[PDB]
Amino acid sequence: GSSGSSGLGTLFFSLEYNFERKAFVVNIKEARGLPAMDEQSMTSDPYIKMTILPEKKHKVKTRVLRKTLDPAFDETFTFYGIPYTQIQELALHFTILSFDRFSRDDIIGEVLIPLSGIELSEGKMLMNREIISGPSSG
Repeated sequence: GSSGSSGLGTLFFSLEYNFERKAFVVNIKEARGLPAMDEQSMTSDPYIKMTILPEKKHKVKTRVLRKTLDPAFDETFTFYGIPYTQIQELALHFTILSFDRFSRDDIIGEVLIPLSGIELSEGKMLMNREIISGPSSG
């Protein structure tokens, strides 16, 4: 058992659709307030995992920073085939894990952003999400 543990920073990102080429673009900004994992210099190499839900096909992840509770990947992935109209049936699953050799899977938190309703038509929009202990009563 346990009780007491603050952290789970935030996750910044901006969705974008290559309307020109009718394509999807999921840019992953940076994450602030990342809880340290390594017990060396009070730091870690966290990384946000990208996934196009539900499909979950197009699987991509953002570069794995090196020692930084506030890494900035500001990555971007393109995708073609999306009829756009399906965007409302998509969802970017941002998993805030923590990599540190020895194959370590420490999901700091789980983030989800259902494009179901979102309007990218206008253009690119900035969005943020809070990192908590899974989507369980919150």
